[PDB]
Amino acid sequence: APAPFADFAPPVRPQSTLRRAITAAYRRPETECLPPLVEAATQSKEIRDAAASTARKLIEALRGKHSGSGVEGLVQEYSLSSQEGVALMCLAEALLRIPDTATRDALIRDKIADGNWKSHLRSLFVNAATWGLVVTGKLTSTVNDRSLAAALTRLISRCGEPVIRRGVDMAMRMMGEQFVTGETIREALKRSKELEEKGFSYSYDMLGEAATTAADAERYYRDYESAIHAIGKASAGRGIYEGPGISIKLSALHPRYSRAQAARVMGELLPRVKALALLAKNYDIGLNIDAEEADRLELSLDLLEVLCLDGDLSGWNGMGFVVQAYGKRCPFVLDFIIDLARRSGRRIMVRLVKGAYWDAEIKRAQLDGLADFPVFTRKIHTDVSYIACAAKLLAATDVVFPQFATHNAQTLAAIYHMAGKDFHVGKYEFQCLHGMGEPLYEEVVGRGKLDRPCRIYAPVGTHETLLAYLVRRLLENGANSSFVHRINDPKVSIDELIADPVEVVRAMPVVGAKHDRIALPAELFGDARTNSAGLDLSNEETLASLTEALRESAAMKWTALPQLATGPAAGETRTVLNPGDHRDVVGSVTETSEEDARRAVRLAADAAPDWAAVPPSERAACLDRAAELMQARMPTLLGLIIREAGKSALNAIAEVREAIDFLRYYAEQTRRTLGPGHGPLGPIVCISPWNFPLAIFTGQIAAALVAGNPVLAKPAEETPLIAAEGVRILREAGIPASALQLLPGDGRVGAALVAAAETAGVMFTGSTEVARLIQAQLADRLSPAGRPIPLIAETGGQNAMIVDSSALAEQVVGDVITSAFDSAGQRCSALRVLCLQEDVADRILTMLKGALHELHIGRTDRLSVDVGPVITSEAKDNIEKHIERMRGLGRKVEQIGLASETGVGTFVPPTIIELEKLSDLQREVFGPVLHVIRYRRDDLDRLVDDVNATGYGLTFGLHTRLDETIAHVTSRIKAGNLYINRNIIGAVVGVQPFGGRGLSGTGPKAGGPLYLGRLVTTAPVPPQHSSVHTDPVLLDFAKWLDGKGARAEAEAARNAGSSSALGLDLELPGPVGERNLYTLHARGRILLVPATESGLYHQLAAALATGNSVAIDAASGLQASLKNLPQTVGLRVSWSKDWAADGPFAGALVEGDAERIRAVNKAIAALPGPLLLVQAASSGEIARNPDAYCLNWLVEEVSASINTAAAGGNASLMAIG
Ligand SMILES: Cc1cc2c(cc1C)N(C1SCCS1)c1c([nH]c(=O)[nH]c1=O)N2C[C@H](O)[C@H](O)[C@H](O)COP(=O)(O)OP(=O)(O)OC[C@H]1O[C@@H](n2cnc3c(N)ncnc32)[C@H](O)[C@@H]1O
Ligand SMILES: NC(=O)c1ccc[n+]([C@@H]2O[C@H](COP(=O)([O-])OP(=O)(O)OC[C@H]3O[C@@H](n4cnc5c(N)ncnc54)[C@H](O)[C@@H]3O)[C@@H](O)[C@H]2O)c1
Ligand SMILES: [Mg+2]
Repeated sequence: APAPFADFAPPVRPQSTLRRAITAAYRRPETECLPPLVEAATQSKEIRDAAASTARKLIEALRGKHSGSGVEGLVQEYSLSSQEGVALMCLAEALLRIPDTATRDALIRDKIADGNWKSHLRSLFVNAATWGLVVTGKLTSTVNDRSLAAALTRLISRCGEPVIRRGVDMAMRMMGEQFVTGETIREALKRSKELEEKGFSYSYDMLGEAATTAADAERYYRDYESAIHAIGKASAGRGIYEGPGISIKLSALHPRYSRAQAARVMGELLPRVKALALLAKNYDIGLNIDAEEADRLELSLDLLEVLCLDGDLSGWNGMGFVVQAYGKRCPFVLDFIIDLARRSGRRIMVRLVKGAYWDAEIKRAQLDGLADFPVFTRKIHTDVSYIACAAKLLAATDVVFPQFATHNAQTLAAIYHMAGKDFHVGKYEFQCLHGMGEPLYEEVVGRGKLDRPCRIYAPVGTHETLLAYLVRRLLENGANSSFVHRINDPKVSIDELIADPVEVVRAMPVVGAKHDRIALPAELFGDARTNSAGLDLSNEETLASLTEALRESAAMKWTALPQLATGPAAGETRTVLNPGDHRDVVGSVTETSEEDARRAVRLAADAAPDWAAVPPSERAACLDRAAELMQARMPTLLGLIIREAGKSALNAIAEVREAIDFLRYYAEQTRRTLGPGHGPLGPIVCISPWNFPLAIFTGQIAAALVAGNPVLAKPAEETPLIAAEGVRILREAGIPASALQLLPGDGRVGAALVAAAETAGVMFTGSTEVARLIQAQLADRLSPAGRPIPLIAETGGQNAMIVDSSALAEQVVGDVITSAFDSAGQRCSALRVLCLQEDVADRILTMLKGALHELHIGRTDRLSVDVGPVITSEAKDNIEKHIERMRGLGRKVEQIGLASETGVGTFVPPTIIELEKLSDLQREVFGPVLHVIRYRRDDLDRLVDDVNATGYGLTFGLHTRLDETIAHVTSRIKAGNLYINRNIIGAVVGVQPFGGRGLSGTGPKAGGPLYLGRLVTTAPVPPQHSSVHTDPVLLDFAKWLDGKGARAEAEAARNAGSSSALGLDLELPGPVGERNLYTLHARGRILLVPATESGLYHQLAAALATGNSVAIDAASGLQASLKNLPQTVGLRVSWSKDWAADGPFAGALVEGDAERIRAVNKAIAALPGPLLLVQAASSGEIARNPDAYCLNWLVEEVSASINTAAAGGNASLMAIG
């Protein structure tokens, strides 16, 4: 049995002094990075004046030959709107997908020009975001396909065949010549002859998406290999400086190119790069390694080092490497490379770029809660960094070959004068991108200009593959701070364009201050609360420190005991085993006797007044202190969660962050709301599941405590140790022992707590079937006030994702693999049913199966493990029985093969099952099992019906670029957490308030603003909780009441209409590149069980004011109280004799004395299907209390999280950059 964490994340090699200096700079504060860059970038006054003069001459030439774009002349010639221009280019793109030119021309003449375009040509507008950038210069994340369809019809009906022909020829000139150098390497080489004669050189990239499968990585390998042959044949001995070279993207060559998979990278990716480099060496051409995301930088250095020390590659100086000046590590990376060049004797070609992933890096750091960004946040800082790094490179031209890749004439001029008068080919060069640098560099290359060479980066590929690259270039070019956008902006003077960033930064008040409008990850929520902090598992210092803390955590004698108010109690003790290796004993749990569980509730009841008397702000202060303790203890908490619950390090980090966020969110919500009149319920039993053994455990308890209730905490039997540690932390934070008792044990302990006479409320997260048993036990109970015992029951899901033909396969596959198999599918939010539009199903399924087989399953104390075990042998057996049933029915089953080492634990391999119908599934299967169904586009609405028809309603995902499909699907789906163009396992506290409907939950949502109000006897008004909209059926009913003479009830009805928050529509603060929306809708059909006429009118007013329909108990005998209803109200009203036949309901309102309420509550608990949130009142309470029925629980919360960067970039962030 291997020692825990003994092999957690060893680095590829011992970190040299130079490597450690890189890692140290990873997230260095921006104010600390800039001063040394300003110093290194400083030049003499004479040089600065000379550089400004050169820059002005270049810009004057650039603006002096600036002709209008072809698209702009087309828009002008035919008086096209922007949407017409975009629609025309989409049409042209489709028409160019027809190979036979005469067949295309006949389709244009005979069919398209005659208006009938929808008939003959997957949406025509799938790529309209790209063409929108071309036409408008602005990126819209989704496509308004109805606006585009209208615009296309309008323009064809107005201008006919001529505009179509012009659009086709315009698109042809762009896709085949402007953005790409050629569709094949041979075509690109043909097109390169013209500028090579004018003094340019080339570097070709067979660019595309990163590999998601082995097969795709192999395809990119053979594409690169064939291109090296073609380039080397064409080079014909010109060498690495005067002749062409290739650029490669390491992520194209292996599907798991990451620090977490460093061993596979060195074992599998490195030999492939070596083989390509050997071929480049034989032809004597350049081979440049492109730079990608910040978390791949240092990993790529390990490949660079091995390759440069490999004697088989000696004699060749063509190996090249990109470094990104927007990165805080850039000068230290250059120090490392220059030293490696010296050690190896290889003159490394160093391509200095500013950086292509800026908006993505901002979003990633925010999502991950990291200390700071790995890139600068002011564009001028990147410019200073670039010039400072150029100075370092120009001092080392004997050992490296600097390649200054930029389109900025000011940057260029500064380096041109920095480099001085001595020049020879091979000393350094400039570089640019095909189709955007030639205007500038035709003023540079050649003895009649500056006589400095330029290498053109030449993308090669079909139009299909060119889209992702094209979006980035156009988004970049239209960016607020972009040199290209500013040189085209007539309100920007040449004086502004030639301003020296070094001197501008030097004179700022705080040199290197972060951008004012970009929040550090800790500050995402501003004054409301401090964001939890994560850990960077790409940082070697973090990994080394975490390795030690994790090992230390495994040496601790973790215990869980019954912690009663009076002290620990004795009980039956057993060991807690690691689910991934039962030989690894994690701790010991002493479980609670049923006698002591009953005793604990009595102790809580006796302690309830004292805890209630602690002022809410001081209760909140306890939660904030517990959050601080959990943050500081995160590494140790990670280690415990990893071994006790079978979680990977990434999942444990997220788990502890979520616990911290719950604590701080409920503390702040308390400070915003709770006062003396919001009395506690009393002892609350918190029963929690194994699968989020710290986060959900902490969230329920924290909310109950801060609302003023003493808590009986009953953790899942599988995961008591982290629970006991959470209670220990809460007690250390100031929660009295009498206010928080821990009762380890199985469901019998949970049941003993639920049944205890003094139990005043139950918070349950777990399976629907156990929730139903708790509901039944509570159905014969009332509070001392004669009201139902509140139950929050958050239960299972059958979560779907719908994918149409507009979605990007690689994005879908990544989000599907994550959503379905993260934590071995043991998230309530996990993706269970993937729904693929028929036309793209085969391609996505092939990619999905390929990506499945790249997952590493094993004991989770290794960074390289993606998917851990399932929690128990019983869970394993349940899951495997489901798989074998499906397989026995003839369904296609794909499974990863497991390693022999999994035999010591309980593992289920990630599994894909192809279903015929959604009805093949009957219940949640809580494991790593993805089901796949296919649908025809016209059946989308029926498919949404089928998804809703399971009765669940927890998480739901949609991948589409099309606004009509977003509006359709999101309006018809009935689930609590929606996710657009991203994974569906997001539950960020206060950002995606989490919780569903139907079989998935009662609500209110955890991590949302209605939660605390369920835990007090009188609910406060939550922050931002109001709506100016009034339900119109409510209004009709209030008028009907006035017509019947029920004047008091009509007034109460109008008041409910105003008090209702139905229609609340908020955007919640969160990370950039995401829109997080929170809305209040009707719940559905509410069961009304009235006793009196006035009671019925009040119940109906409450239900209608919150948008609901109703089924009224026919046994009430009150049918004559609703004569002559307006049709609008009658449509919402049904009469029910057999309640179980007329459901499912979404809540209930009951009127009666205590024995009537108890009887009705028992009948309601017996109804099939969802647990119903029941509110009850006496006739007298209805007369006395306008809030007898609380409208908070008659609406349904919906969270929607939209990935607005999904089209390829963040438009709003580029507009402030
Ligand atoms: C010419 C070339 C370029 C590249 C490659 C090869 C060649 C030959 N390869 C390639 S491999 C696949 C992609 S291309 C390559 C690239 N990129 C990459 O990462 N890896 C790679 O391998 N590029 C793209 C460059 O990094 C860069 O985006 C552009 O050249 C634009 O910069 P500029 O001309 O200096 O304009 P500029 O003066 O307007 O500056 C724009 C830049 O400033 C930065 N910026 C903008 N806003 C900022 C803010 N608020 N805070 C801080 N910084 C900000 C950001 O980097 C932005 O791109
Ligand atoms: N909606 C959400 O937010 C959410 C979140 C996480 C998990 N879940 C659901 O939780 C389930 C998996 O977690 P689990 O396996 O621990 O759930 P579970 O129902 O098996 O047990 C949950 C808790 O109930 C207790 N329990 C069992 N029987 C009981 C009884 N008769 N009376 C009182 N308590 C009893 C258990 O000891 C445990 O503490 C899944 O269905 C998952 O979807 C829902
Ligand atoms: Mg269970």
